[PDB]
Amino acid sequence: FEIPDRYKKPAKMLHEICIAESGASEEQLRTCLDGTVPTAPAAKCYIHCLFDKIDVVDEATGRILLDRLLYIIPDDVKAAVDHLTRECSHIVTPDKCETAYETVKCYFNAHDEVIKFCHLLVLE
Ligand SMILES: CC(C)c1ccc(/N=N/c2ccc(O)cc2)cc1
Repeated sequence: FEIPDRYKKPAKMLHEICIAESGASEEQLRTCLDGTVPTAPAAKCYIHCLFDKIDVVDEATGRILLDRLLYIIPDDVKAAVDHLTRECSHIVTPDKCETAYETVKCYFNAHDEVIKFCHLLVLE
């Protein structure tokens, strides 16, 4: 329901590093506030960067392994993670930015308590 305030600082840092790396503008990313995953190429590569920085990208295929966080996390995220990994961890495309885009698109439709991450990264 509300992401602990302690995740804000690293997410803001993650957001700034990934904007610089992908070349995505804040204007492009803001579309997630309406519950729609941004479709711009730089915005798709921003999503890939986020997952790459938290080391959840299968370094070889581009596959998102949201299960990996279950080791680096102190709170009740198991049921929320296990559902997203059940519904969305099959997504693989020849483009890492496209795989990251399609996976988040699946996350948003699946168990979207949870555009709250768009709020976490994009505006607070
Ligand atoms: C498109 C951008 C701005 C974006 C939108 C939502 C995001 N959500 N990241 C999550 C990662 C793991 C979870 O269990 C839940 C959410 C990440 C990036």
